[PDB]
Amino acid sequence: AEGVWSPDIEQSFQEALAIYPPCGRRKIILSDEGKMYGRNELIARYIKLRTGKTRTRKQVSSHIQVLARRKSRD
Amino acid sequence: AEGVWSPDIEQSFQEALAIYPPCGRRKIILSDEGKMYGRNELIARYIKLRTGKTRTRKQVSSHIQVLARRKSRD
Amino acid sequence: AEGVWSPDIEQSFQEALAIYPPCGRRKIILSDEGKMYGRNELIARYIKLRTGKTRTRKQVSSHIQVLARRKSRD
DNA sequence: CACATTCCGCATCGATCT
DNA sequence: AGATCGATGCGGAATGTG
DNA sequence: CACATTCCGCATCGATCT
DNA sequence: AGATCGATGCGGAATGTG
DNA sequence: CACATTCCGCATCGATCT
DNA sequence: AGATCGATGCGGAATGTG
Repeated sequence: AEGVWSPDIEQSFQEALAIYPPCGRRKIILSDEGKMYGRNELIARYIKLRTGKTRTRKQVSSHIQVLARRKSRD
Repeated sequence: AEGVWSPDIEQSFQEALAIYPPCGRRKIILSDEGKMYGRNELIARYIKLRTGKTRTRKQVSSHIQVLARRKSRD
Repeated sequence: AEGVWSPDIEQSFQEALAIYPPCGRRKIILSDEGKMYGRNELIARYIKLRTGKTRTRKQVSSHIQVLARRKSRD
């Protein structure tokens, strides 16, 4: 009941969320050359480049799904 | 003569401005699938995801045009 | 031995670094219309839109190459 | 519940084939 | 060499599970 | 003036047509 | 089924307007 | 060393040419 | 008018250089 898992990462995550395609969007353009990334895969790499923590694109696949279940409570 | 319309939104707006294609640019790639957005439409959605306020892509079409008329004063 | 060259710019630069394609990436899509930009060229324009300083895409070509030589020390 | 972990269309992408 | 078709890999939905 | 609101090329995109 | 042509929708310029 | 400055494939892009 | 081929211009590697 304390410091296992972060709330500065939550701000970083939310920065990313906002940066990219806010309430969507662009789908999956890994269609150019020989390494291009997906939406969640970016946000992940953003958080590793803004804290250091490794938080994966499936740790993200999860969280998000979380946050829409919250905006189902009305 | 006080709190009608914001200057934290001005910073958010300017963040967006800088994020996207600084002094331009990329035009209008809503050309992929079945919902992709235009430059100003992004920045708008950025500000709603960073304050909460609804500020539209025409509220932006306006402001900007403002800010180049200022950089006409020399 | 003081204020020649900046460490707030270093944070701005690192913001950009993180924004765009974190540890890469997207190559060089200046392939749309009649003015679209390269990775470093963006980050540069980000820093001029976030401080004011002109720092060029070759001032960047340099720095970076710096920062991987550091992550060669192990 | 806050989580991780199978699913499900997709959409490319390297190898047979008129 | 150009269409054809199994890789493989993503995001997001649907599920485990502690 | 700081604003909102028509314009203007564009550039896709769903429906007739050799 | 593939070119052809009105939708529709954006950003940015040119205008209202309080 | 922290720097700027040639290189090197690339990959578009405006002008000759079946 | 569509392929063909020198522009030109980027990022990143390899070098100057103070």
